Amino acid sequence: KNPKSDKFKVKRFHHIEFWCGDATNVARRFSWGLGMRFSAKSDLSTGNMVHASYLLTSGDLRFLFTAPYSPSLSAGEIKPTTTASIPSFDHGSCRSFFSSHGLGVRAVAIEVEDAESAFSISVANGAIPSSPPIVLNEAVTIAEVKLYGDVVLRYVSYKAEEFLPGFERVEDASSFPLDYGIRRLDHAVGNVPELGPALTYVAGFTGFHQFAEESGLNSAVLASNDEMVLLPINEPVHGTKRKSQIQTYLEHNEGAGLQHLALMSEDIFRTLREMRKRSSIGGFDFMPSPPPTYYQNLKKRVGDVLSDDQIKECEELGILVDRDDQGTLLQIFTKPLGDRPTIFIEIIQRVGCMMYQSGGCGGYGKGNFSELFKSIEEYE
Amino acid sequence: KNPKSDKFKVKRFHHIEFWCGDATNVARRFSWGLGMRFSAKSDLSTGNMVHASYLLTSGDLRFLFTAPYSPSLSAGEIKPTTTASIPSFDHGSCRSFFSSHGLGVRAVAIEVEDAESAFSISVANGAIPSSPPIVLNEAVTIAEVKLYGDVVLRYVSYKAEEFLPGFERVEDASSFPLDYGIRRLDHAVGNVPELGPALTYVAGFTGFHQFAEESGLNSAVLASNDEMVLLPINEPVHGTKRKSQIQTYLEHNEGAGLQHLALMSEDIFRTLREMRKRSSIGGFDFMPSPPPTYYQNLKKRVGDVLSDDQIKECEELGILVDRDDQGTLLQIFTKPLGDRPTIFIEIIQRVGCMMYQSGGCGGYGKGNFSELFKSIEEYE
Ligand SMILES: Cc1cccc(C)c1-n1c(=O)c2cc(C(=O)C3=C(O)CCCC3=O)ccc2n(C)c1=O
Ligand SMILES: Cc1cccc(C)c1-n1c(=O)c2cc(C(=O)C3=C(O)CCCC3=O)ccc2n(C)c1=O
Ligand SMILES: [Co+2]
Ligand SMILES: [Co+2]
Repeated sequence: KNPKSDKFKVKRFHHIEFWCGDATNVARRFSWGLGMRFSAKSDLSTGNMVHASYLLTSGDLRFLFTAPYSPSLSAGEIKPTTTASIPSFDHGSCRSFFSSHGLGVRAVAIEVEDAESAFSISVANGAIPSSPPIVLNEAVTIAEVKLYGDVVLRYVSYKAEEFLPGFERVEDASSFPLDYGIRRLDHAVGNVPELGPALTYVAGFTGFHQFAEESGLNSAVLASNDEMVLLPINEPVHGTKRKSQIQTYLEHNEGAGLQHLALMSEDIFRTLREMRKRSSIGGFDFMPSPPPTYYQNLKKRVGDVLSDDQIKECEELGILVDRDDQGTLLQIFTKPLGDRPTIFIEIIQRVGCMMYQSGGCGGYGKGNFSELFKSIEEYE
Repeated sequence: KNPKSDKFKVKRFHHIEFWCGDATNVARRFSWGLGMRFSAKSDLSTGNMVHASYLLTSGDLRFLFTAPYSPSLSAGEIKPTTTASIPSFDHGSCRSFFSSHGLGVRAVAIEVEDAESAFSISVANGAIPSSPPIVLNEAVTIAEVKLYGDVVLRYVSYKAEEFLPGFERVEDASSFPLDYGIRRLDHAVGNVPELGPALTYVAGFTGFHQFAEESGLNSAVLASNDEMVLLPINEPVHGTKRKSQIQTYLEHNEGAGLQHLALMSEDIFRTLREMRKRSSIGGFDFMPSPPPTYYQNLKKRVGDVLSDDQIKECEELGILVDRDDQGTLLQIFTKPLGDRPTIFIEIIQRVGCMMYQSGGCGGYGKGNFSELFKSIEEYE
């Protein structure tokens, strides 16, 4: 059941912004590791004396990396005269965020019809304001409300139907056309100490509905009207055999924040071949693969969806498979993206639910908790 | 003339430590960009609850990348019970350094016969102490004094004749044997507001001597007895046509600090081929190449050292050539390593001065200031 109760018109995920100590090194590492092209910049070379921001793209996926310059460079500016291209940016906020949490996601940005209306309606319905609507070059409006922890939900609306005003398209020489098949953000997942209050807050100001659904967590998924914006949230379950990875997250992150980004691939086998080639030469590492029994047991579970060759290729790449009543999910998880055992990435591809493909087809892999534990003891 | 006035026995450069916001992403970027292998680690997986430190090596070159964890992880520790593998590390110091300067070099480490003696003699001769000698596992002694700005000169001495106690050798699977030919640190260069006082201070506590020698700078080089540890220092020259790059450094760095690391290659043509292949896929960019007139004029200057083919290969890779009375220098400079126009890297190879090769053979490229300006107007 989908009551379609969005309190304002939401379109799709627009971008994810990481707050960094050095945006250049994180952006270059991510570009190589994920196969994303350098698409736009806002920095000293574009007149921005406040922050360095670099945009990577792969298909419709947009990753922004931002770091502060010395405040001395902009000490004469005031907000009316700022050279920042993202007017919500604040040196103190960014340094405090990075000191507290390490490298991680500051903003989950969604495109809406009217960011000023979305902001007003959100705050009227309980959202804690973070940055009020600001119109950039009479062309784009951006506004921010608190989502959880120090993560904001950023509203972006466009008059037209680039990236942001003040960003420039990087030079072709500096823009190598990397592409490992990643195409869009499927979902963005938060970790909180208490699920109930978090859900009530976010669903309260968005009108997002709950998407139709002992391993250390309880979870729920909030979804927009067409279920294309998907925001799962996890809480820990205490007193378990193995320590909850949600609680480890909260400890090392200094509280709530974004846990993982799930990136849809048009060909998860190519994406994983390309990412695994680069794991030890600057890219990303993946979690340890499941035992071979897990892949033996895939025949009974998804033998009607994947061939034996396609199953065998899942086995060499360490890909996980889950299935609901509507579709099938291929997924795999990276090791944490930086120093702390906090944020990681999920690569996914969904099969089924053809109408375009409806959102969340195949679920989120919750069935892989039981299948992994089963396969663990089976191969033992 | 070399008075050989070292006040304690100095051997060679040992390592360079970068202070980072996220050590993982900087280390992975540098590994791919420079062709250095992951060699050792000290982090949560080795019991270090204080800092994450990753060591990259290429030949004898050692780059260490360190970032702080949340202080909450080690809140119960005191210095006698610390899990830090580098006992000089301090969360506040590291966050303050990175907030002030951005990504950059905290420590220039040299190996000495006795780090405790070097520390005592240095401080007796004017060195400002930074971290007193500490013996690690009865095997290694480390001590630190201020060099310039917030950069320290780190003394390391070994009883035996790994890396540091508490570091572990990374797994083979995570240790890809990258190698683009870089073999050791040739020199490490500081930028200061006033050269005179800086030289007097450092030469005062080390006994290092001045090495035998309008473009925006004055410089001088301090050298150990065998001239294998080389520490040039630059000051700006104000009121020039083009703004001094030393003054730009000081402004964006918030004062004095390390300007560049010069890395000796055993084959600069292979190193630059490999680095330039990777510039736009996560590696390092190089400064704009000199005009073709510069390479036309190489025939008259170094036609007795480099063939026409070897000169032509300098031209395609953008390599610079200078010559003193003793040897010839091939060199090239990267663009800044991170967000700020501060630290960069020089790749060099020296030809001549065979005895082993004596230190500083061919100089530091000061002749390339005049040759570049000459070539600029010539090709105009
Ligand atoms: C990757 C890893 C590292 C260390 C410990 C553990 C438990 C894991 N880990 C996961 O985090 C994980 C996450 C999801 C997942 O994506 C997800 C959602 O997107 C929203 C609903 C809740 C949920 O589970 C699915 C399966 C998972 N599995 C199977 C897994 O093992
Ligand atoms: C790389 C760059 C970017 C923007 C502006 C400029 C001036 C430069 N730049 C250099 O920084 C540069 C540095 C050295 C050098 O290594 C060096 C030493 O190691 C110690 C003695 C002083 C000295 O000059 C030599 C030649 C150089 N040249 C030729 C050059 O153009
Ligand atoms: Co997921
Ligand atoms: Co140099």
